[PDB]
Amino acid sequence: TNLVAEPFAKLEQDFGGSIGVYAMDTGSGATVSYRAEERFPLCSSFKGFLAAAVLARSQQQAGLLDTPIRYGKNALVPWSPISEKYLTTGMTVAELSAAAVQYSDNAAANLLLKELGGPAGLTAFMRSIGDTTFRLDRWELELNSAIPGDARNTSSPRAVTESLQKLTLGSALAAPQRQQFVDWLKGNTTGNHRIRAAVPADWAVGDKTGTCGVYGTANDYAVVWPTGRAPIVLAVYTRAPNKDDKHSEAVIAAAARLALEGLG
Repeated sequence: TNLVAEPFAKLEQDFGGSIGVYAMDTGSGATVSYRAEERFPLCSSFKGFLAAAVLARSQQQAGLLDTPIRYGKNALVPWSPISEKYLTTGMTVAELSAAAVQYSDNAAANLLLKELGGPAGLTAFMRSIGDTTFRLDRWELELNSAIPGDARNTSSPRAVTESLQKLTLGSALAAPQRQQFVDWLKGNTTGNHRIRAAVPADWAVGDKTGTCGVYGTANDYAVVWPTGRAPIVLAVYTRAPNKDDKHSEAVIAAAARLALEGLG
């Protein structure tokens, strides 16, 4: 039996569902993998990749990130705490991106999707960096049904981690864009009980969360800079078979701890 995997299996069994984990130590190449290639709903975790795709576009569209977007109430949707405040002043593309990443702002995410040509445009960006797994085909708040066996609006922990590495540490973005993406992730406000809860306080973390809620479905992915080490990239996703099964932040943190423990 896979002895590395046993504690993850116990964790998911106690949770009442399935947990998917992939973690990469970018310094040694070591990995920890559990259900790493299975699909899980993205939920709001797509918004990190959204911001990266906008940054990529901004490399060749001069002043895109600086452009004020003047939107009206028709653009607002539930859980848009940043964009509700700028109906008469607008937000720049950079500000919308920070709101989508750091507050999971739904209206901001939809405005940014428009800049890419919709969910298909984000999916095409992901294909362009070599991610064949990511799929997104709805706008907020229509991508979160998380129905078991529906591959729409899903990715895998492994593909999420691989793409996150390319974008935050590798060469998929030009350096000033890579750096902005990292700084947005580091300022996330919604992840304090997930991967951030699994690391020492002195280790820097950038992350993006998602919580479909139904079907026990929630997630987090992160880049972690342990003191004195190369960074770790990891993703933790959950789901469960019944619509009213509850997600758990504690399970996500616990899986992240096991991942860090299993790395060399």
